Amino acid sequence: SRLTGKNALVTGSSRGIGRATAVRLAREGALVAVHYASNEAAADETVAQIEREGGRAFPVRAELGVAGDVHELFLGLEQGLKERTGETTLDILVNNAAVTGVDGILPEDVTAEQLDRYYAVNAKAPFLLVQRAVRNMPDGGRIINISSGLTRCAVPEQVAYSMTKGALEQITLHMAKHLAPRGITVNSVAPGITDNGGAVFDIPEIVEQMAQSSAFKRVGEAGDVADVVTFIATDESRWITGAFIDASGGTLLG
Amino acid sequence: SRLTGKNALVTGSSRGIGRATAVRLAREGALVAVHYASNEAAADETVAQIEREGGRAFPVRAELGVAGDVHELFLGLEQGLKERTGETTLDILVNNAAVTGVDGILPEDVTAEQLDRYYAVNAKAPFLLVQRAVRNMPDGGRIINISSGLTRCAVPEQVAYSMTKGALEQITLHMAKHLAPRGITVNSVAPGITDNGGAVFDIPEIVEQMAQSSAFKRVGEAGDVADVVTFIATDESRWITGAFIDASGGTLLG
Ligand SMILES: NC(=O)c1ccc[n+]([C@@H]2O[C@H](COP(=O)([O-])OP(=O)(O)OC[C@H]3O[C@@H](n4cnc5c(N)ncnc54)[C@H](OP(=O)(O)O)[C@@H]3O)[C@@H](O)[C@H]2O)c1
Ligand SMILES: NC(=O)c1ccc[n+]([C@@H]2O[C@H](COP(=O)([O-])OP(=O)(O)OC[C@H]3O[C@@H](n4cnc5c(N)ncnc54)[C@H](OP(=O)(O)O)[C@@H]3O)[C@@H](O)[C@H]2O)c1
Ligand SMILES: COc1cccc2c1C(=O)c1ccc3c(c1C2=O)C(=O)C[C@](C)(O)C3
Ligand SMILES: COc1cccc2c1C(=O)c1ccc3c(c1C2=O)C(=O)C[C@](C)(O)C3
Repeated sequence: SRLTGKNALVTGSSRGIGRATAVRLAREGALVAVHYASNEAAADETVAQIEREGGRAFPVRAELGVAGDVHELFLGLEQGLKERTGETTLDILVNNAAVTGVDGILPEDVTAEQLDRYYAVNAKAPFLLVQRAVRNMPDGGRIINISSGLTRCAVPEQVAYSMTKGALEQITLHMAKHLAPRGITVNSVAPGITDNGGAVFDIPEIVEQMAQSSAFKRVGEAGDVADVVTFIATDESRWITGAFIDASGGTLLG
Repeated sequence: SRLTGKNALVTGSSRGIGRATAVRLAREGALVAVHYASNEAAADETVAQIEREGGRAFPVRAELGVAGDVHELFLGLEQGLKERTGETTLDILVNNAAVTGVDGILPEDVTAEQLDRYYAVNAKAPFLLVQRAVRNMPDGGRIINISSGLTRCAVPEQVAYSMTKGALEQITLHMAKHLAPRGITVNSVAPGITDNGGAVFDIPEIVEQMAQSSAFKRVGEAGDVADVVTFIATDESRWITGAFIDASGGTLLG
C-alpha cells in the first residue's frame, strides 16, 4: 500500500495499458480517476474491477485533442476528487491516452489531418494536461508520460505516431528540469508491442511475428508495462527524473 | 517481502551504496552475501544491521582485480549459501564494488598502471563475475551493474574512471540479449554524486557545491540509489532489460 491517501489520474484507462495501470495504482491505495473518451462501458469495467478489489475509482469522460478538452477533464476530475476527499489534490498524472491504432500508415499515405490528430492528442494535450495538473500537485508529485520504443526503432508505417512520441519525450526532458525545484518528477516509460486486448492479439500467427521484436520472444502484457509505471509513481523512484525508462521487454537492444 | 527465498550477492556492500543496497534487499527477504575487499569491520556492520532488522546475511571477503578473485569470492559465497539454505543458487548479482579517487586524475597524469587498476576492478571483474554467477542462476534472475552518470557527462578529470563505466555498460547491453532466453535481466543503474559516508560528505561547503549537480540541488543519499536497485531486483521489473536507468537525481538535465 505505497500510495495510501494519494490521488491519481490515468488518461485512457478504459482499456489496455491504462486499465492495467489504474488497477495497480488502486491496489496500492490511490484514488484513481479513470479517464476515457468514448468507451464508457470499458471505463465502467476498469472502475468495477478496482471497486471489487477493494479500491476507489471513478470515471471521467473527456475527448482530448479538441477545444475545451483539458477544462472538461479537470471539471470531472475535481468534482470526483472533492466529493470523495474534500480536496482536489492530484499526486500522480499518467499521460497514457493516445491515438495509437495498430494499423500502419506508410509515409506516402499520411495526411495533414492525421498529423494534426496524432499531435493534438499525443503531444499537445499531454503538454497542456501537465500545465493544468501541476496547479493541483503537491511537492513530491509524479508525472509519467507513456511513450513508445518506436522513438528508438525505425518503423516507417508508424512515422506519424512516432513524431508525436518524440515530442512527448521532450515534455519529459524540459519539464523534469522545470519542476525539479518542487520535487515533482517527470519521466517517460516506453512500451514495446503490448497486448491491449485488440483483435490483432487474437491471431496467434501475427502475435508470433510481433513477439520476435522482444529479446524474450513474447509480446508484452499490459501488466508488464503497468508494473513499471506503478513503481515510478511510488516514493522509491524519487531519484529518477527526466529519464527514459525502457519497458519494452528487451526490444531496444538494436 | 518481494525477495523471500532469494539469494543475492552485492559486491562492495561493506560501505556506501552497496551497504544501503544489501540492507534493502534483506528487508525484502533476500539472503544477502555482503562482499568486501578488506574492511571486515564495515562488512560485519552491514551484516549486523541486516540481522537487527530481522533478515539474513553473511560476509564474503575477496579482493577484485587480482588473480584468483572470482574463485575466492565464489568459494565464500557458495559456502555461506550452502550452510544457510543447502543450495548454492544465486538469484541476484549486483556489480557495485569499484575503484575511484576522492577528486579524479587529470588526463595528462593518468598512468598505464592506473588504467589497468581501474579496468581490472571496474570492468573486467564485473564481466567475469557475471560469467561465473550465471552457473548458479535460475531462470528469472537479475544482474544489476552500477555505472555512473559520467558516461553521459564530460568531466576530463574522470576520463579513466569513466572509460571503465563505459565498458561496464556494454556488459549490460550484450549480456541482456545473451541471457534473455533464460529470463535473466541485465540492467545498468547510474548514480550521480552520492553520499557514501566518505569524509568529504562531512564538509558542508563542499557538499553544497556537489549538490548543484543534481536538478534537486542536494547530493544523493545511498538509499536513493539503493531503492532503485532494489526495485530492479524484484519481479515487477521483468520487462526492463538491457536498460540504462538514471538514478542521478536529474544530473543529466544540466
Ligand atoms: N500497446 C502497444 O503495443 C503500445 C506500444 C507502445 C506504446 N504504447 C502506448 O501506450 C499507451 C497505451 O496504449 P494502449 O495500447 O493500451 O492503448 P489502447 O488500448 O488503444 O487504449 C487507448 C486509450 O486511450 C484513450 N483515448 C484514445 N484516443 C483518445 C482521445 N482522443 N481522447 C481521450 N482518450 C483517448 C482510449 O479511450 P476509449 O476507450 O474511450 O477509446 C483508451 O482508454 C499509449 O500512449 C500508446 O501509444 C502502446
Ligand atoms: N558515490 C558516488 O558519488 C558514486 C557516483 C557514481 C557512481 N558510483 C558507483 O556506485 C558504486 C558504489 O559506490 P560507493 O561510492 O558506494 O563506493 P565506496 O563507498 O567507495 O565503497 C566501495 C565498496 O567497494 C569495495 N571495493 C572497492 N574496491 C574493491 C576491490 N578491488 N575489490 C573488492 N571490493 C572492492 C569496498 O570494499 P572495502 O570496504 O573492503 O574497502 C566497498 O565495499 C560504484 O560502482 C561507484 O563507481 C558512486
Ligand atoms: C521493432 O518494432 C518495435 C520496436 C519498439 C516498439 C515498437 C515496435 C513495433 O514494431 C511496433 C509496431 C506497431 C505499434 C507499436 C510498435 C512498438 O511499440 C506501438 O508503438 C503501438 C502502435 C503504434 O499502436 C503499433
Ligand atoms: C557533471 O557531473 C556529473 C554528472 C553525472 C554524474 C557525476 C557527475 C560528477 O560531477 C561526479 C563527480 C565525481 C564523481 C562522480 C560523479 C558523478 O557520478 C562519480 O561517478 C564517482 C566518482 C568518480 O568517484 C566521483
